[PDB]
Parts: sequence; structure tokens; C-alpha cells
Amino acid sequence: PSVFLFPPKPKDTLMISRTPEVTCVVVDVNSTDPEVKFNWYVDGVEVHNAKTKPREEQYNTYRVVSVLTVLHQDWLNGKEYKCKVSNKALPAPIEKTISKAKGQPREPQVYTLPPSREEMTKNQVSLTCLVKGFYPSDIAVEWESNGQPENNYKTTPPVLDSDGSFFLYSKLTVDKSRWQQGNVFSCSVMHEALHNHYTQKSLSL
Amino acid sequence: PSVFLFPPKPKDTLMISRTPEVTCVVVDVNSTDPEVKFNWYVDGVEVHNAKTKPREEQYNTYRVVSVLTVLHQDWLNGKEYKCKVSNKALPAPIEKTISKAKGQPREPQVYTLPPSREEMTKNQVSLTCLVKGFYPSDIAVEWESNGQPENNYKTTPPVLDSDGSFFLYSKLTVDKSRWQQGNVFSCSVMHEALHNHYTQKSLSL
Ligand SMILES: *[C@@H]1O[C@H](CO)[C@@H](O[C@@H]2O[C@H](CO)[C@@H](O[C@@H]3O[C@H](CO[C@H]4O[C@H](CO)[C@@H](O)[C@H](O)[C@@H]4O[C@@H]4O[C@H](CO)[C@@H](O[C@@H]5O[C@H](CO)[C@H](O)[C@H](O)[C@H]5O)[C@H](O)[C@H]4NC(C)=O)[C@@H](O)[C@H](O[C@H]4O[C@H](CO)[C@@H](O)[C@H](O)[C@@H]4O[C@@H]4O[C@H](CO)[C@@H](O)[C@H](O)[C@H]4NC(C)=O)[C@@H]3O)[C@H](O)[C@H]2NC(C)=O)[C@H](O)[C@H]1NC(C)=O
Ligand SMILES: *[C@@H]1O[C@H](CO)[C@@H](O[C@@H]2O[C@H](CO)[C@@H](O[C@@H]3O[C@H](CO[C@H]4O[C@H](CO)[C@@H](O)[C@H](O)[C@@H]4O[C@@H]4O[C@H](CO)[C@@H](O[C@@H]5O[C@H](CO)[C@H](O)[C@H](O)[C@H]5O)[C@H](O)[C@H]4NC(C)=O)[C@@H](O)[C@H](O[C@H]4O[C@H](CO)[C@@H](O)[C@H](O)[C@@H]4O[C@@H]4O[C@H](CO)[C@@H](O)[C@H](O)[C@H]4NC(C)=O)[C@@H]3O)[C@H](O)[C@H]2NC(C)=O)[C@H](O)[C@H]1NC(C)=O
Ligand SMILES: *[C@@H]1O[C@H](CO)[C@@H](O[C@@H]2O[C@H](CO)[C@@H](O)[C@H](O)[C@H]2NC(C)=O)[C@H](O)[C@H]1NC(C)=O
Ligand SMILES: *[C@@H]1O[C@H](CO)[C@@H](O[C@@H]2O[C@H](CO)[C@@H](O)[C@H](O)[C@H]2NC(C)=O)[C@H](O)[C@H]1NC(C)=O
Repeated sequence: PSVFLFPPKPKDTLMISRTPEVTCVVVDVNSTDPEVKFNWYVDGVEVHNAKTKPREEQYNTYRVVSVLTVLHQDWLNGKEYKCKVSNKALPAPIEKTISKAKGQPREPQVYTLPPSREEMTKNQVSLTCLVKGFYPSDIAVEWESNGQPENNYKTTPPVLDSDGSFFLYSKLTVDKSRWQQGNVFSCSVMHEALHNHYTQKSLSL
Repeated sequence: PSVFLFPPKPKDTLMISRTPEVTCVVVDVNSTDPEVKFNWYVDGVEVHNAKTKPREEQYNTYRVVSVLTVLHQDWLNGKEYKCKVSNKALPAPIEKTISKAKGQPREPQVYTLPPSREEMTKNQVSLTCLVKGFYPSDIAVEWESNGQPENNYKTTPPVLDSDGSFFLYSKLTVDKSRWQQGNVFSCSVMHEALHNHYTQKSLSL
């Protein structure tokens, strides 16, 4: 018996449109009694609105999931979520808790950065978005142009900087021509320390 | 009994000045007979120049190390290194092998990138070095100025790009003044696909 507790995605907690969930995975439950109940605890008080997914025999044992929709404000305010798993004839229930990382939240700085001169000898070129000074590391970055989402972009993991804040870069790739004929590209950042959790910074020739 | 086999550091294999080593860690050896011999195999042929570190009782069992100096060309040419561990009364020796990642090596592109205009409102500023298009991901990046190594720099892990090559950024932090009063900063890259495994690209106001 091993129990794994997963947090919601940042984007899910930052946009009120989306639905943030905490999922409780239990695996390696002996096929003897694969009957298991879930007790969910939000900051002490128990809650009872957790969908519990139908058990599924893994090829090797059973694995089952309990899903709990969370309130955007609760998670961001730092309430602990507690997953108590109960199994008939199991010495004691297992308890796993989760909460958003603790620490002074801190607003990210977003600078857009055009390609180098030496890079203009290719047919693709690199538009850079630097995002730094933020805390916690949970963040979301996307490129777009003319309100259309962009594609050839990859974003580094957050890296821990020397002041305890985090930074990342995001690299967008567009053909020299798209950038050459003017054209405005745009780096989007989602983070709990921004106003309305969101910022645009743009970049053109 | 568990055996862990570790590769040399990139910088060790790329500079002939340095000494690249492959280390064989074996842990969880029952304290009954903590006597264990090592057999080293380079691309089939056995070698016999591996220093073997004196066994050490872990607080919990024994852990012992065998260190093998490697030839820069051997590792880069892709020879497999094989660690055969022998223990008296152990059902069969354990075999672990290691070699440099396979795949067409590919030369990194290095572009230096000055700060954004909007970043000039601070007293620190960010000088960026983008390194992309390289394969394998083993690489080494450092900043300097006037042949003096620099400091406030952090470098992202390599990220897998859409063409199968890798890229990273490296961010150096200097006070606005150092950058303002001219001054030339310099990003260094070490990689097996560069000539003499090394490149400088510079950056000034
Ligand atoms: C029989 O066969 C079984 C399968 O059929 C097999 O079950 C596996 O057991 C493994 C061993 O226990 C277990 O391994 C763990 O996996 C953890 C990661 O799991 C995610 O990523 C995998 C890919 O890498 C996926 O395959 C998983 O399904 C899982 O995927 C995540 O799933 C969640 C839930 O659905 C999902 O969240 C929700 O997503 C939706 C969208 O769909 C929304 O976004 C919701 O908002 C969101 O809530 C995730 O998005 C999804 N992510 C991904 C990437 O897919 C892995 O992290 C575990 O590592 C832990 O343990 C080791 C050992 O200590 C630590 O080194 C490690 O750091 C982790 O634990 C640390 O513990 C520390 C304390 O000691 C603590 O301080 C640390 O904080 C903590 N770590 C961290 C990072 O904080 C572990 O590897 C595997 O998941 C099981 N597979 C399945 C399918 O269940 C079983 O074992 C077999 N049995 C036998 C006997 O053979
Ligand atoms: C009793 O107490 C014992 C300790 O006293 C304890 O021993 C520990 O056991 C652990 C469990 O087995 C074991 O955990 C492994 O650790 C691996 C990483 O170890 C490095 O990093 C640790 C910090 O994160 C350090 O503490 C380690 O010492 C080790 O540090 C590295 O050391 C080497 C050798 O010295 C060094 O190389 C040399 O350095 C010099 C400079 O000094 C030069 O540069 C040389 O050129 C160079 O050669 C490294 O630089 C140094 N690095 C660092 C960062 O410190 C960890 O990677 C292991 O993970 C593997 O297993 C899991 C499980 O499957 C996988 O998820 C994981 O990906 C790894 O295995 C994968 O296997 C796949 C196949 O299934 C394969 O496809 C993958 O390729 C492969 N993974 C990868 C990434 O490719 C694992 O966590 C720990 O090291 C032991 N500690 C010690 C001190 O030995 C023992 O367990 C206890 N016993 C009991 C019963 O309680
Ligand atoms: C799963 O549970 C069953 C039942 O608890 C285990 O089978 C028992 O194993 C013990 C240990 O020798 C025996 O004394 C019992 O007589 C067994 N009973 C039955 C009904 O099989 C089984 O080994 C467990 N398997 C795992 C992987 O945990
Ligand atoms: C380490 O090895 C010793 C000896 O092989 C183990 O002790 C033996 O355990 C078996 C299993 O019950 C007994 O039948 C033997 O009589 C024991 N002999 C001695 C000398 O103790 C010991 O359990 C092993 N420990 C670990 C963690 O592997």
C-alpha cells in the first residue's frame, strides 16, 4: 500500500474559469480486499464532495483515485489538504497532506528580448522572454501573436536564483520573415503575485 | 546489494588538462562479508588501473567505491564502461555499464543578449547568453570579464527542443553601473561539437 497526493495545476488555481483538483492515488493494494474509503480534510475540517474513481485492477494489484475539487482562494491562501485512506484490515489509515509552498509571494518581472544580431544568419530566429524574481515557482508561460496562440516555444524549468526567487526563460521560434515584416509577438505570464494573476509583454522589430 | 555507476563530468572529458573518472558505487552490502572485488571493462577489454576506495561502514551496512580514470578520447568516441562487482557468497556478480549518450553530435550556437530596456529601472541588470542547437546535453557554461571569472550567474538545465537538439539560457547579473560604463562581459561554452571544445561570445553596451 502506497499513497500519492497530487496538487492542482497552477493554471487551474489562477484562472477562476478553471477547476482546480487535488487527487489522491493509492497503489499496491492487495487484491484480497480492494475496498478502500477516502477521508478528505481541508485545513482540519473534513469535506465530503470528493469524487472517488472506480477501482481498476493493475496488471501486476489495484489502484484507486479520489478527486476533490478545490476552491481557488482556499488553495492560494495556503490551506492544507489531507487525504486519509481507509482499508478493511489495514493496521491504521494512511495520512498524506499537501498545501501550496510557504514563503513570501513575490511578483515576477517580465522582459522580452529580441534575437541576437549573429542569429539573423538563419531562417528561424529566437525571441526570448525572461521572467525573474518570482516566488513560489508555480507559473505558466505562453506565447501568442494577434491573439492566436503560438507554438514553437519551449520554456525552461524554474531555476532557483541567488536571492531565493526564481527565474526562467521561454524561447519562441518564428521564421525570420514573420519577425522581419514588423509583426508583434507577445509573452504571457500567470502567477499568483501578478494583478489578475496575468501579464502581457510584447516584442516587435 | 545495489550498484550505481556514474559518468565523468563534461568539463572533465572536454579539457585534456583535467582527469575524467567513472565511479562504481555499491551499497547495501550485508555486513557479513563486506569483502568485494571490482572488474572493469572498457568496450569489452578488461582494465586493471581502477583505484578502489577503502570500505566504510554506513550507519545503517557497508558502501564501497571503485574509481577508474578514463581516456578523454575513449569516452568521447563512445566506448562502454562496464563495472562487474564480485562478492563472496553472492549468487552472481552484478554488471552495470555506462557510455556517453548516442546520437549525431551537433554544434551549439551561442548568442549573447543585452538586458531589456524595461529592466534598466533597477540597480542590477541581466545579461543573457542563449546556447541552442546542441547534442548531447552535456555542456558547461561560465561567465567572465577581463579574464576574471564571474559570479552572479545561474544557468538553466538543458531543455529538449522541438528538433531533438537542446538549448539552455545562462543569466548573469551585474550592477547597472558595471554594464553602463562600457565594460565587456563574456559567455563561455564547452561542448564536444565545438572546435577545441570551447567558444567565447562577448557582449557590451
Ligand atoms: C503495480 O503497477 C502500478 C501501476 O499500474 C504501480 O503504480 C506505480 O507505483 C509507483 C511507485 O510507487 C508510482 O511512482 C510515483 O509516481 C509519482 C509521479 O506520478 C505521476 O507521474 C507519472 C509519470 O512520471 C504518472 O505515470 C503518474 O500517473 C502520475 O501522473 C500524475 O497523476 C496525477 C493524478 O492523476 C495528475 O494530477 C492531476 O492531473 C490533472 C490532469 O490530468 C489535473 O491537472 C489535476 O489538477 C491534477 O491534480 C498529474 O498531473 C500527473 N502528472 C504526470 C507528470 O503525469 C512520483 O512523483 C513518485 O515519486 C515519489 O516517491 C519517490 C520515492 O521516495 C520520491 O523520490 C519522489 O520525490 C516522490 O515522493 C517524495 O516523497 C518525499 C518524502 O519522502 C517528499 O518530501 C517529496 O515531496 C516527494 N516528491 C516530490 C516531487 O515532492 C513515484 O515515482 C507510480 O505513480 C504508480 N503508477 C500509477 C499509474 O499509479 C505499482 O507500483 C506496481 N506495484 C508493484 C508492486 O509492482
Ligand atoms: C544505508 O545508507 C546508505 C548511505 O549511507 C544508503 O545508500 C544510498 O542508497 C540510495 C538508494 O539506492 C542511493 O540512491 C541513488 O542515488 C543516485 C544519486 O547519487 C548521487 O547523488 C546523491 C545526491 O542526490 C549523492 O548523495 C550520492 O553520493 C551520489 O553523488 C554522486 O556521487 C558520484 C560518485 O562519487 C559522483 O561522481 C563523480 O564525482 C566526482 C566529483 O566528486 C567527479 O566529478 C567524477 O568525474 C564523477 O564520476 C557524482 O558527481 C555525485 N553527484 C551528486 C549530485 O552528488 C540516484 O541517481 C539514484 O537514482 C537511481 O535509482 C532510481 C530508482 O530506480 C531511479 O529513479 C534513478 O533514475 C536512478 O536509476 C535509474 O535507473 C534506470 C533503470 O531502472 C536507468 O534507466 C536510469 O538511467 C537511472 N537514472 C538516471 C538518472 O540515469 C538513487 O537515488 C544513494 O546514492 C546511496 N547513498 C550513498 C551515499 O551511497 C543505503 O541505501 C542505505 N540502505 C538502507 C537499507 O537503508
Ligand atoms: C495478500 O493478502 C493475503 C491474505 O492476507 C496473503 O496471503 C496470506 O499469506 C500469509 C503469509 O504466509 C498466510 O499465513 C495466509 O494463510 C495467506 N492467506 C491467504 C488467504 O492467502 C498474501 O500473501 C498477500 N499478498 C501480498 C502481496 O501482500
Ligand atoms: C545478512 O546475512 C546473514 C547471514 O547470511 C543473515 O543471517 C542469517 O539469516 C538466515 C535467515 O533466517 C538464517 O537462516 C541464518 O541462520 C542467519 N545467519 C546468521 C549468521 O545470522 C542476515 O539476516 C542478513 N541480513 C540482511 C539484512 O541481509
